[PDB]
Amino acid sequence: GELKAIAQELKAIAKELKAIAWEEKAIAQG
Amino acid sequence: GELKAIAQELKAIAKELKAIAWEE
Amino acid sequence: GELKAIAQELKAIAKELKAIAWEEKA
Amino acid sequence: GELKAIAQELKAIAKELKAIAWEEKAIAQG
Amino acid sequence: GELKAIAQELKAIAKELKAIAWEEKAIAQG
Amino acid sequence: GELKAIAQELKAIAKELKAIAWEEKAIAQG
Repeated sequence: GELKAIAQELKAIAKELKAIAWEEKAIAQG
Repeated sequence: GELKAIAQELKAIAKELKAIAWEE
Repeated sequence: GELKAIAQELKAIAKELKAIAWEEKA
Repeated sequence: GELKAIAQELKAIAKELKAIAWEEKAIAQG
Repeated sequence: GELKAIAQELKAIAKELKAIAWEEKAIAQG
Repeated sequence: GELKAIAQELKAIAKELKAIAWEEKAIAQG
């Protein structure tokens, strides 16, 4: 169903945001 | 239906965040 | 309907993220 | 009720992303 | 209800994006 | 239920945005 599809996209979005934070952390260090 | 439309916009959102994560 | 309104705001959000992603960096 | 409240928060989110885009544009142009 | 919980998380999300816009502004002006 | 799952992913998204705001702050300050 579509509510499950929505939850799955939000999970993917959280994962991408986590990756963005991790990359920014490297920039902040350097 | 609108729930499908919502899921499709979230997919577009994930795609652009994936580009942001990747770049630079 | 409010579901349509939600879909329309998410479309606007995708569009702003597309602009953010694809603005050429200095 | 709550679906309207959700729509209103998404509008606020779009507005903040527009501000982010505007400031990144300024970073790019400095 | 969970719809209220969703609205409350979107409010938190808007608040974090406002913080991000302010920090991009600091980068632009810094 | 899936509405709860959606709320939980939005909570994760708020947390990652908080991390991004922190890292942008770190970039702004060197």
